[PDB]
Amino acid sequence: ERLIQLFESWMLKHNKIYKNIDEKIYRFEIFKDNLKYIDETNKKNNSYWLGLNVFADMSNDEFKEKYTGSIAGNLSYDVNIPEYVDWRQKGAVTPVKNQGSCGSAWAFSAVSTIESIIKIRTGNLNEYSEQELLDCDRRSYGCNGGYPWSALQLVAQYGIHYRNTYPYEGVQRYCRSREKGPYAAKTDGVRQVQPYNEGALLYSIANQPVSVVLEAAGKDFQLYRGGIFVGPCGNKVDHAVAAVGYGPNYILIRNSWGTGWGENGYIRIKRGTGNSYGVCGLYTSSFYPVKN
Repeated sequence: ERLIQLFESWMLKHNKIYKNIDEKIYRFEIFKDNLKYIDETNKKNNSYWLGLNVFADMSNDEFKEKYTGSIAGNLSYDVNIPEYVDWRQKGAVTPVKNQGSCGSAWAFSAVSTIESIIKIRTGNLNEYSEQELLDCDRRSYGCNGGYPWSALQLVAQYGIHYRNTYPYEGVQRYCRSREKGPYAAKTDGVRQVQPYNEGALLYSIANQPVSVVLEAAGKDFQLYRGGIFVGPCGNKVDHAVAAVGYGPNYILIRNSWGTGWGENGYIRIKRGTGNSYGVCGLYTSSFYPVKN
């Protein structure tokens, strides 16, 4: 019927083009079915809405397993902050990156905080290598998940290279670190936010983008167009992101699904539900870089 004129202009909009002629038909049947969900959910009147982003393309299971499950995996050991924080305005957030079908988000999450903290310490905003952390961190399982701390603690001890030195390939390989000469930057340590504490997390955002984790495999998450996300997500976190800010109702989240998802790649997640886990279990495991 109708919808074909839309689907066409939607592929068109997201530089999607398909393998067979038969996928374009599967993709459509999916598209149309995600459209129904979208449209039937944006009648519930909540603080956020779904929309046809880069994942209307995809059934939820498809989506589930190519874009979530970046963590893990599965050691040792007077709050008064701004009303709002958006680190992007202070010039310390690089443009959104697309992680692709790779569960690299643990690496992405880590770099988007390292990239930040050096500008928060050096004045100077660069883009470093996810691919490196990907290839080289031996504690992580590569494109099938990893550990933000592991990454952050690799840069603290070893360091990291510029994006265009060790560029992203969306596929794990050899550790070509030693082949790219001197590290581009190196951080001085890692800290952890007191988990299941919001004010703790808020506070640590106040100073520097924190690397947090959440349950990203909900259907409402994949089709998230905009608004303040309030659920329903659970708690079985499975995706690593960087909280580059907040405001009195939300925590501002930067994501790795490119600028075609969410609010241009961001998602403001509802905050202060007295839920200790934080919405989507956001408070369960949060870390930030240190630099002097």
